[PDB]
Amino acid sequence: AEIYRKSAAETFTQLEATEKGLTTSEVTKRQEKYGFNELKNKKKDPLWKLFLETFKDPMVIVLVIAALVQLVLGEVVESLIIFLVLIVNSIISVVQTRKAESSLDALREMSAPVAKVIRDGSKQSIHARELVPGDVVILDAGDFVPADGRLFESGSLKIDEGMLTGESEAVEKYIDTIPDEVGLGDRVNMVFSGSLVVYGRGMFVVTGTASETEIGKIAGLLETAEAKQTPLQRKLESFSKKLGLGILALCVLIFAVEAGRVLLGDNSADMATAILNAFMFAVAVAVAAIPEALSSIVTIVLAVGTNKMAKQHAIIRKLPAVETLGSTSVICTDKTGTLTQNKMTVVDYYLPDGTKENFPESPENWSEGERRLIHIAVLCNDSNINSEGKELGDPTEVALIAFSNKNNQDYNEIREKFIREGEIPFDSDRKLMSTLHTFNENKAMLTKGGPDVMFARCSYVFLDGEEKPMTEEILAKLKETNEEFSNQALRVLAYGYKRMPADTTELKLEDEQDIVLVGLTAMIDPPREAVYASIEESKKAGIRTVMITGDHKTTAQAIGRDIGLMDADDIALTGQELDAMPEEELDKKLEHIAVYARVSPENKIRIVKAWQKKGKITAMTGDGVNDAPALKQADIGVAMGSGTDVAKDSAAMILTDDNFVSIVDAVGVGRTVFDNIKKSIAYLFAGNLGAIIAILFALVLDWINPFTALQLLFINLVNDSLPAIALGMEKAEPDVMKRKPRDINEGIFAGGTMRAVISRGVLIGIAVIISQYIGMQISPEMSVAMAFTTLILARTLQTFAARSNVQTAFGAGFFSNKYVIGAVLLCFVLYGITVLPGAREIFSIPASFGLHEWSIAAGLALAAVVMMEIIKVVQNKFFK
Ligand code: BEF
Ligand SMILES: [Mg+2]
Repeated sequence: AEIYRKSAAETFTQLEATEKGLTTSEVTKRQEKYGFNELKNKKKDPLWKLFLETFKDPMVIVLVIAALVQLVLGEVVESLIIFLVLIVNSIISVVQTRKAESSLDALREMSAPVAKVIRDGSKQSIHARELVPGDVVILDAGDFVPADGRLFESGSLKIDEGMLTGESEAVEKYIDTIPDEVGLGDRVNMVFSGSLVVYGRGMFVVTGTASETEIGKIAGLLETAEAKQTPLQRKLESFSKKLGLGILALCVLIFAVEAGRVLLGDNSADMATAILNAFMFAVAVAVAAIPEALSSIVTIVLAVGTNKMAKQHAIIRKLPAVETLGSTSVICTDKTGTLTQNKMTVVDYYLPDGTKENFPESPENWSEGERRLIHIAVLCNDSNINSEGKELGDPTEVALIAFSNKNNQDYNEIREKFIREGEIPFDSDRKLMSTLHTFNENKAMLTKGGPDVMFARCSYVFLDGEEKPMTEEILAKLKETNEEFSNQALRVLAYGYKRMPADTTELKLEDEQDIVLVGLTAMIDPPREAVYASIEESKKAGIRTVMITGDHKTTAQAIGRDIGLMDADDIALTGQELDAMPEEELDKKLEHIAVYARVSPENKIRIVKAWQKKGKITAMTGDGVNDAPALKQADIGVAMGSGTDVAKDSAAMILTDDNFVSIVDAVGVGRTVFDNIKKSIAYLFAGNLGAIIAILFALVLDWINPFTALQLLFINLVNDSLPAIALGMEKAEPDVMKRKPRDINEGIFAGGTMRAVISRGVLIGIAVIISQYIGMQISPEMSVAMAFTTLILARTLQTFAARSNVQTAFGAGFFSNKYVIGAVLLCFVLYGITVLPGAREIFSIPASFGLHEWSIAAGLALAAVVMMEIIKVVQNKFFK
């Protein structure tokens, strides 16, 4: 807004509105051109496109044409089945992205209305929506801010810009003008919308309404709401086009060859018979070339995914998300509340006499001197622990009693022994807090402050008893330790019991001198106890890790060095450094960005977009509101358990236990799911190709096409639908974790699978053609039946040769997969239903079909899968 670069009273002139009062005519006029202070989602959601957008898929167009042709051919049944499964495949994909919509209601709940406003010179109160630039709004601690603006009177107020910066601590606000261009996190002279004023009073001008404000910027990034195609969807459509082209090639080929047979025929030939024969062949190939169960099967192999994840407290609302995490190569994480748990804890302490490397066990254990600081630090804090144990108060102050409760020392047993009734004033200047302390019969006035200012009024030191003041080795060692702790980016605090006043009625500002300081403590928001392994695990898995944070660069650069994200001598950049960097050099810097710091929401979505353009498919994990842009823009979003509902509803995956390990464990599952679908689709498609090779051979030899409609249909959507899922249920290979991330550009069958698909699909059709020849010698009706028996049995038995393209069924656990054998037996039954005397004529099986003919055809299908199994071992190929 550049207002923080501007002056205080100078801003009201450019707003041309008075700071004292806003007339009713100002409200009218300014509402007419700036509108209300409201956001409404601009989503038509007509669902007409969504119903039509399923016809954008080439797999569906061919089936519509085939079913329409099936209708005029008197083939009503086998056409209505196609219409059924087309509506099935449509209903899947429409509601797969209906729920993938950003909950702008969740962000609407932070509107925070009914804000005190000076209207017509009278102090009044109205909703947030009726606010417009130039108006004067009042802030008192405890209410939220209706909209962003610049404060022209600071009553020492501290606000919590958590939804912008990612830090939940109160930051002081200054009325003074900052004549400098700095970042978005350090807008000290102006406030923003949606933040809670933790402390102090204040007045401010509001530069903008709910539109073109910071939460409105986040809302725009969320309103784009365009998630890229998943690796599965991208690959599958890039192959669905190639698949659809084969149909309009083969239909033309059939319409041509059938016409070619009319020229050389004796007395020409029957013309309508040739045309109609071409049409029967055309529908027979169109139904066989498309695996119409592929959507109903891919959705179920994904049905396994988030179920395996639900046992680890990681929910997935959108199914296609699972496979995405497999192909991920760049993981971008949030610093506060994701790598950490937002809890403030102490890692090391400094006392004049005792500084053990590790904090000791229990107060009845160490017993080293008089723990004066341990006794006064629980008195100088203002944090409370409820019966629930939940956290309330300033986050820096809770670190005094949380670390105390960790060391077998209750937070009440020491706060009840000593009774303090202090003046507890504000910390506008010097960051001071006085109190009344009663020990034995003497008095004290404990006071806490920043180590750089609390030592300025310090006039005593003491180790192992009272040592009064000292000049050397005392004022130089405190700087040594405070500076080494600030080099570790540890928030250090100084606490001095100060027994300056005694039995006085009230503590005065003048008598805060002669301070006697006990000790210093270094608190920091520490990483999760489970994040350190998730980094070595991701690096050995081929995943580059990147931290995207909006906090200070010191803590952001310190965190991660211990974790190992960046190198031992790497450098981070600020959000200002990204506000001025264009896209030309950013992509050359994007490979050495390492870790960011003090970034804005738009900076997070920027990095995700840049990585996508780089060619790497990425993932985003964050917990607050300032991550929802990056989540919705990323391929998949992972929200934390304690994170706000904005990220929870704008993310595809939501883990609830804050266990970051489950992130890396997700990739291992991802690559597995895909690896199964690859070997599932293969199995389902090879059996399709074999059905085509058998049809085409009957056209070039002018035989009755070995299959009919409703027959191939039943094989595709009912018969093989079970073994495809069974192959989906296969076990994961231990070599999956080390393998480099699968590229987004390679095909589905890339990696040696394509050769396996063509091998198995050729063997199926070859056996089927032979069976049709035998039947053709017996009778034309027989050939159809024998060919169908061979197809429905060879695709069934193909599961054994299709469990793995690199290994045989024997030696890889023949009975290992209970689902594979279950499917082979169930498909034996699903074929037995064909020979029933009631359903024998609805499958075009003749009444003369005996067991000897079945012996022949089944021997052929058996020998076909036998061929496949011996073929698999023939070569050193298929290894990638
Ligand atoms: F809490 Be994160 F670092 F934005
Ligand atoms: Mg966070």
